Amino acid sequence: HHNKVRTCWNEGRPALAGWLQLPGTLHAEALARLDYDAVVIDMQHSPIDFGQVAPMLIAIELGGAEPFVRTQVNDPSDIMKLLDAGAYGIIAPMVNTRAEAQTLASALHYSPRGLRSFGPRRPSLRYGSGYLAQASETVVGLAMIETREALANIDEILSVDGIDGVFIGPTDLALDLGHAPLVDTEEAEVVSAIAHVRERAHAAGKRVGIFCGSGGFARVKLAEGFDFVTAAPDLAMLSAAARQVIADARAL
Amino acid sequence: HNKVRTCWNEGRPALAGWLQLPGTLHAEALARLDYDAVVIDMQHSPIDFGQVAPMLIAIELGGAEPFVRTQVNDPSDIMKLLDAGAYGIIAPMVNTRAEAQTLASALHYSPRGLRSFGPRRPSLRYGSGYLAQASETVVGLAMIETREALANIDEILSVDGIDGVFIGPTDLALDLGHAPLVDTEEAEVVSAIAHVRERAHAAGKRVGIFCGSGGFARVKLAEGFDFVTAAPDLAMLSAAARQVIADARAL
Ligand SMILES: [Br-]
Ligand SMILES: [K+]
Ligand SMILES: [K+]
Ligand SMILES: [K+]
Ligand SMILES: [Mn+2]
Ligand SMILES: [Mn+2]
Ligand SMILES: [Mn+2]
Repeated sequence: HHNKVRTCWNEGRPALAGWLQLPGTLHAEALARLDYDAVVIDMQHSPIDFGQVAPMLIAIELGGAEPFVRTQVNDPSDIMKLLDAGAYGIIAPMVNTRAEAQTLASALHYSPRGLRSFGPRRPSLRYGSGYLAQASETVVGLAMIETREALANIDEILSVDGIDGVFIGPTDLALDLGHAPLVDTEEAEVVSAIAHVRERAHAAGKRVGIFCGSGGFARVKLAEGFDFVTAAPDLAMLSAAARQVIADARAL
Repeated sequence: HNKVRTCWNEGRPALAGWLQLPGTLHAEALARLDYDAVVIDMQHSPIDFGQVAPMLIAIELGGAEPFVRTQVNDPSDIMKLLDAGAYGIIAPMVNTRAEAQTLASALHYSPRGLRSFGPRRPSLRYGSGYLAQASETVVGLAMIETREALANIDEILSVDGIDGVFIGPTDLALDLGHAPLVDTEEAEVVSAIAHVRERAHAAGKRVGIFCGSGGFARVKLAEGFDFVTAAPDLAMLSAAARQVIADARAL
């Protein structure tokens, strides 16, 4: 009866999360059983719809990691249905202003703190009778920062009480800032932008996460003091594994 | 043409992928790599018929030959998969001549076999001239994974209508009384594997093998295996994730 990422935080440690773009329950469970604190299901840059995400949330919870979802859009009703289906973390794209951050916050809390609609099918089963007492704590919410405008409005975004923090998408930020969308970009303007966001978030007493294409990049970000680090998409890890298997098999 | 049969016709073996995770995106992604075929496992996986059908499309688009390892050597199940554009069949637990003939039956139209005619997806690939070339378009391998199959290898290899045999080394090791470890070094198992290969080659038939690693597969290819699989998606993904976590946590 605790959110595994909040459990990390409450002991002053970061969380490490997986990242799924392939639908299905078997790899979800299997990866959740690894040394991940959470597994994010990507519903934006994937073919995963609601019908496919629902059983995946169950698998992840059984494997023993906190089920997260990066949604397709910052839409309150979408987020509500996922929370009611047992998503216990939400990463919302394209949060560029304070109003949009407030929109995210509105979906995560019941009245009076937000406007979340009441019908917690799966959380009521996990947390039982004492759910509603602690409902806000059970969920982690992060606003994605991935545009020049978000960067400009970082302080007003972090002013919003009902979100835990922000989540950096480095590749989308590189592309928005006029650069190539490299995996794990180290383009200097982007490195500076990210460093800045991390500072402002910590200064405001908020959490800061970041998407990572690799183990090596995650290690750096963890060393830099990021609170929530994802590494690495299941599809990318599998393709690179298969390429290496083939190279080894066809070698002289 | 069937890409695996093309390999064989040009004197070279085939390397194949191996899928136990349902879905089309990784099926297409892995098919675009330097695999000649990708096998969809329908036995030791949650992949049902509804899930396999779009995956065969995805593999074909990516440009490998879609193969299936069926749940069972059942003719009507195989016929429905061929009709859905499985162009390779690996049937488990083929232990006798009789069972190998049952496999053959499913792969060829009368008078050579008793395949029912209704080739939804192959007729789209091959057009109106499909029937005259249908047998060629499909590859059929009988699995050798028991002591019984080992004993009856020559009688199994005698059957017209199958291209050869596919060794299931973990099941074979288990049935021989050893641990079901992939890419095993256990001497009795290694010897049985070499024996089946020798018998198949002497009978002018093809031999495949399931591999857990590229390093093992390189050896199998060097030994003359016609059809080498390496390595299951779930196994590879799991090892990749474990290494990423170790690298991130500086373990
Ligand atoms: Br394996
Ligand atoms: K659906
Ligand atoms: K875990
Ligand atoms: K290919
Ligand atoms: Mn984006
Ligand atoms: Mn087997
Ligand atoms: Mn078996």
